[PDB]
Amino acid sequence: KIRLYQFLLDLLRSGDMKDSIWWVDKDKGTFQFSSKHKEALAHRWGIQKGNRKKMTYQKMARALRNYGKTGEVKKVKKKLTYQFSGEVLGR
DNA sequence: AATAAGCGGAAGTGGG
DNA sequence: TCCCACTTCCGCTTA
Ligand code: NA
Repeated sequence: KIRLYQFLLDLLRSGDMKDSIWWVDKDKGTFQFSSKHKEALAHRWGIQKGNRKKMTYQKMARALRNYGKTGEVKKVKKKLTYQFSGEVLGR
C-alpha cells in the first residue's frame, strides 16, 4: 500500500490535482496545499487507501506530523506548507 | 463569535 | 508477540 508521502509526491509529479497542491520551491522540496481545495485531495487519499471513514485534511495532516521525527516530510513555518526530505526527493 | 490552521496523546486497524 | 504505517477520536491553542 502506497505511503502518504509517496501519494503526495506522485500527485505533484503528475499534476492531477493542481488546484489542491503545488510546489513552492521544487528544488527544496517545499509544497503547499490549497486552503479551499485541500479536502478533495484528502478524500482521494482515503479512497485510495480503502479506509473505513471519509478522510479529512485534519486526519491527513495528523499522519503527516508523524513524519517530522523520521524526516520524510517536515512542516514549514508558512500556511499549509511542508517540505520533503532530500532522501524522499532523490527516490 | 465564526472560521481556520496547527498540535499531539491515546487508542484502534492493517499487514506483516 | 510486537512493530508498521497510519487512522480515528478528542481536547487544546493561536490567529
Ligand atoms: Na485548516
